[PDB]
Amino acid sequence: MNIFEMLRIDEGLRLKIYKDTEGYYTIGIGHLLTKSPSLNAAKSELDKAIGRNTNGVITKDEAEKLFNQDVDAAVRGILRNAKLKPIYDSLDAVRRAALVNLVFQIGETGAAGFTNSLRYLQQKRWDEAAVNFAKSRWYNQTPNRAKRIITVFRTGTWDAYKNL
Ligand SMILES: [Cl-]
Ligand SMILES: [Cl-]
Ligand SMILES: [K+]
Repeated sequence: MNIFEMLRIDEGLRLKIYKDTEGYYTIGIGHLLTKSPSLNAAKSELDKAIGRNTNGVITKDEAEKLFNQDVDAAVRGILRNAKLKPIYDSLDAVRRAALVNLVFQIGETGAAGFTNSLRYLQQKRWDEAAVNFAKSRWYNQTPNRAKRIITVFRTGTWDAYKNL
């Protein structure tokens, strides 16, 4: 198990433009195209992203290319965010992956907004962090996924992704 396999489990893989849990145009492995309700606008972002005139459908290889970029970007951003870097540095590799996952899903801003939960993580108060994380729109809108992430933050093990 690793960040790529983990996010591949959580985001799935679709080669045609689809809408994410929030209703936004996405493709590949959770690659958000735009928040716009315009399909054309999403298609234009996709073409820009891939570098070719696509027609809304991409190859697996292309999808993975975007995904690698996305993961890398998620990590890069964590490292440039003063609210998150210290948390990230304080964690072991498995818990860091959970944090990357969260940021990939909700964005840096959204993630850095979990100030109190992050602080408990920093203090290594596992169970308390877990309880706290659940008190959020994030958890309520995507409870299955949030549960998984939370268990990883709580235990520092990949058990929750074992079997998916
Ligand atoms: Cl991009
Ligand atoms: Cl979910
Ligand atoms: K998805």
